[PDB]
Amino acid sequence: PSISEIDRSYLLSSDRLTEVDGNTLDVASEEQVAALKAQFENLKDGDEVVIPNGKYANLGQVTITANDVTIRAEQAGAAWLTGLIQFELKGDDITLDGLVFTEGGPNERFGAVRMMGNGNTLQNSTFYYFNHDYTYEPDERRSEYPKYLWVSLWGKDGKVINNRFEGKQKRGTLIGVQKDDTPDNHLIANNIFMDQKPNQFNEFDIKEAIRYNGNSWEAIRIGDSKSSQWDSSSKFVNNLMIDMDGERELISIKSGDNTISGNTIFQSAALISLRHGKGNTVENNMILGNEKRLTGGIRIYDEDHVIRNNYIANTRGRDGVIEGNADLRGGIVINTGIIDVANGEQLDQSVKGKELNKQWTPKNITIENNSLVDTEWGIVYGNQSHRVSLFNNAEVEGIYAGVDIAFKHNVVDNSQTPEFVSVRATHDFPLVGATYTDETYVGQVTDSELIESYSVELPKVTVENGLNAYQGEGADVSKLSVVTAETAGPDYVLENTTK
Repeated sequence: PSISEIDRSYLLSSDRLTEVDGNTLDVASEEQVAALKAQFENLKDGDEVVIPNGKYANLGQVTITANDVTIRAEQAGAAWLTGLIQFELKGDDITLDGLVFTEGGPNERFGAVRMMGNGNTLQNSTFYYFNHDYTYEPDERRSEYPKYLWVSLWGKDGKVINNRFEGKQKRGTLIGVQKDDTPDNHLIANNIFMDQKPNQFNEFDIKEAIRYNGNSWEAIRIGDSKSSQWDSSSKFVNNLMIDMDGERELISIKSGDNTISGNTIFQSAALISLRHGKGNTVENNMILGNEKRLTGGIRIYDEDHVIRNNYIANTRGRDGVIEGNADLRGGIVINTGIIDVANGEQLDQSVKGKELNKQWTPKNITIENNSLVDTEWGIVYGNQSHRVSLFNNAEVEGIYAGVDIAFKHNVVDNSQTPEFVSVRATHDFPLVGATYTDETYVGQVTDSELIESYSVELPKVTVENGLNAYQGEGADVSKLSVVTAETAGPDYVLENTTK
């Protein structure tokens, strides 16, 4: 298909995929489940457990202390682990391969797979609507629903590769990186993520609790506010994401030196979010909104990031549905923050109101060689108000615009619908120290007098592999390719699943 014609059937198609029919699998008896669990916890270093085709309910807490072990399905996709389970991987160099988690839920809130050792790997595995069997009630303190993860990484050199993460529809990030003060060097690559979405269980009906119950539905969170001033050096690369609509943050980066690159993000009403931490790079992504409401590209806080050679097309919408969370959408959004970074101010846990979980005004951001095509809101200069916290609805006083934002060789092409806003500048929050080199903006530009110069004539346009290529400007199409099931996700698809 051409870009506009892409659909999930196309993205999910590959001749390499085997079909596994769950209705051919026998249900293991309680004695068989117990015997399998003993195999797991009795492993010697270097051994392997091959799980016979079948469905194994309620394995519960499975602690692997052995090093250099593999737990794999006899046939990939044909060992279905249902009811409550958590693999707590404590040894090093443990690989889980070919497993299915469905019709059940995590035995503990940090996931079905707690990757605690070093060199741990989760590969060729499928989660299918693993939202069940755990208590899920608004708490007494503030009617907050519990956050459950599917996978967490707590060690070093983790790999989460060639999996399928489908249908996360209760609160909590899908993959969480729980890090310390040194780099982690995790690789989250070549996975398929589909159909994460919130408010399937009326959670938003408790109106007073919506700003926090509507948060923590990310596909991945890399770090956290406390650890955000350290490098993770992790990679979220070459993934395929389809209808990932959890919350304003699709990928929430909360640490430094990360790479969020080469992903295809299709019809996902959620943004790449540089939320805390410095020096992250977002490059060569294909963000295909396909005219879906509240799609968008990248939102930016904090310092030293590089946003380069992304292709962001057919995105729609500006204002998220939940107020008070600075949920301002577009192709590339330069957020306001609450600190005077132009005068060297930092977030600092010691300073009341400017703690590490607050909003670090962006500074020293390079935004270069991006192509934004038919984006209803293209490059958006922020004007958000910020509240004290997700729990305290008072408005913060003292709001600051991005500083030292360098724009070079971007193309924002709204030639098709020039009433769309290619660049949303605003006198309410003028960027400080912004620079413009060979920018091309076609379509509406608000408060345009704030921008030193730009061209309104497109360079020669050609189409290469269905992408628009702009002569000498914008995203180099030779660095771009659509990720499909040809390389992403496991080597099988499942039949006779149940949500």
